[PDB]
Amino acid sequence: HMALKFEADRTFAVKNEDGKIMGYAVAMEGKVIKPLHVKGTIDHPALAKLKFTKSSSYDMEFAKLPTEMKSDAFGYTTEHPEGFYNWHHGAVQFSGGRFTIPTGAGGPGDSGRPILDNSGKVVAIVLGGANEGARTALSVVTWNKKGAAIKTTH
Repeated sequence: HMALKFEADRTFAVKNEDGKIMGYAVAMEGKVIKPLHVKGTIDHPALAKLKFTKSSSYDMEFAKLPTEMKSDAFGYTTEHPEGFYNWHHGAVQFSGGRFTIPTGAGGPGDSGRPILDNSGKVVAIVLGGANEGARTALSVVTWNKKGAAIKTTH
């Protein structure tokens, strides 16, 4: 058998030719999903071979996950009450209908990262951020109870 793995693979860097991280893709709900504007390749042997469907109106592109990758994907939840959430760089506020973070928590290369509740479900995917000074308001994709995509930008 090949070395035993002990962690689930579900967030993947997207890199240009130089190896610069341009953003992220996630495995979630049977798909690999990434922002369309995030340009480059996923350094994963199975994902890099997939043919992606573009949905430019949500700044999204996606493909069906390889079967062996399905069990390890994020779950999504439509429930996002006002409060605080989590991402790689710390707390993400949800208030007044917007996700915000402290300015400079992000970087240019963090597009495509998920925002998660405390149970570890994804509530949104980050597209970008508008710098408003102390706070940065995030542009995100969410999906409703019918599974319909929603892009919200500030």
